[PDB]
Amino acid sequence: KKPTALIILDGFANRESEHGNAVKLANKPNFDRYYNKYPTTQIEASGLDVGLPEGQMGNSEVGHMNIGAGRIVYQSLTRINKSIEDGDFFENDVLNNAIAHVNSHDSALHIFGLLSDGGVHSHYKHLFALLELAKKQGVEKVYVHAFLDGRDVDQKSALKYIEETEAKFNELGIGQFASVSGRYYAMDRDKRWEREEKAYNAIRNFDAPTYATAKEGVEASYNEGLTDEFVVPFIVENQNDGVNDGDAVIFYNFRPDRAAQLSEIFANRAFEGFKVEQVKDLFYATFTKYNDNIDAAIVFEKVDLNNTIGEIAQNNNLTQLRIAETEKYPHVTYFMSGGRNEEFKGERRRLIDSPKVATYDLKPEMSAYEVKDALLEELNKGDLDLIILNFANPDMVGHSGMLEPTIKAIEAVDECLGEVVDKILDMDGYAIITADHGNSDQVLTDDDQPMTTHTTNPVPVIVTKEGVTLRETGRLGDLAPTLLDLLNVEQPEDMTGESLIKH
Ligand SMILES: [Mn+2]
Ligand SMILES: [Mn+2]
Repeated sequence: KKPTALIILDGFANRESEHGNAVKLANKPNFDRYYNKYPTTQIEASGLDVGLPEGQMGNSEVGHMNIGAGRIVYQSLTRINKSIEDGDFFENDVLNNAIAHVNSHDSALHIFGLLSDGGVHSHYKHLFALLELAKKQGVEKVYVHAFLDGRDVDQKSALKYIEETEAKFNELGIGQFASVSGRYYAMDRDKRWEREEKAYNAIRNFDAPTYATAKEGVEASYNEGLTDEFVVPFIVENQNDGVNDGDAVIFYNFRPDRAAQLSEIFANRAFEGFKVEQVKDLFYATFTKYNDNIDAAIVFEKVDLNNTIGEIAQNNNLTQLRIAETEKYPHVTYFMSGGRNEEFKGERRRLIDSPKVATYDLKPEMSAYEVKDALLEELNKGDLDLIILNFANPDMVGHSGMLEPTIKAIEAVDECLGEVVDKILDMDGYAIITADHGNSDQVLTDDDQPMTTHTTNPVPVIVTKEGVTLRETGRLGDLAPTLLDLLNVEQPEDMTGESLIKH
């Protein structure tokens, strides 16, 4: 059996500058020999090319979902952005039923959400689109409950989003701030119900301070040394008439973890974090499904991905291995399989334990040698058609923002890569060597401070097949087509990416 392997060097990309560039400063003679011998190109792993907004750096979850899917997998922010840009949003059934509930009960529409452009949990421009829809459908009373950010965006930036939003209310002639809460209170995720109950009480016009304007309460908070995230919830005088029977709520956050708790308070009948009388006849709508204990109408339902690489392998009676150390094990399993835990038929997996250290600069090789020794043991069985391997080190060590250890991490991975790839070539097989986004390519700012994040840089591709030319550009969704091409397996129509090998 001739194996084909995808080998993901996590957080390893192409960047022109050598300054703070561990990829370029490392001694990587195996990678370099493969790169000089075999066909090569580079592909995009950030922004629109992987289903993220323009200018947004790639990441492991979105990267491995795009790799495994063989298509661009649109993440929530972009999905919703595009729904707004092309009209479907204003047609959405769930939002229009929310509105029909209010219109038909002569009650109130409430909107909850993180009021920033952070884009991790929400985007405030989706609030504006909801205001427009409500206005088009003639709703009269819209109450906006602002949760302030300061965490995904500058720590004192709330006043500018509030200012713009107040102009939106005036421009559309609809909506008002009813309550204002730091995300500390409204978006807690550790079952600290005391914090939540403060946000609830302000939303509901029960117990809270009151100020005349959103600006005034935030400015008062700044004065006491409490920035955005930590603003004590408050009610806006004469602009809050409570959440009453018959009302509707639309929560525009798309990220589940920090939105679930507040939603359980309102719309989990079994909620017992503290005592409540829940609203009767409440239409509670969430932009996504936050958990299965919230009785909500879901605005953007999850889409299951059919025919990821692993499902195609299965349906061609191939065997596959997923292998990584702990830190990238969900990536090569769950995310690779399109957000599915269950193994495919003919799939087996190998988890290697990562070291238990606070930061991986303390052991730059991590468990890369044991991953490689596991993989060698597996290949010696001679029964694998497909391998998906991730070497975690460059991303996990690179996050430390320390150059010499990130270099050593890369050098450790290069030693393992030589052993893995030479064994595969020995077996008359093929490797695709690539990455899921950048990081170790830049671990220093231009002024030599630690830089600890991913990059937007494009990622290398090496395909270890002689006498073939790669396409000049492409994207992560092209990698699984390239695997199928190497395996001579037919590619189904719902994999819309394209093999990197030219024909
Ligand atoms: Mn990654
Ligand atoms: Mn990372």
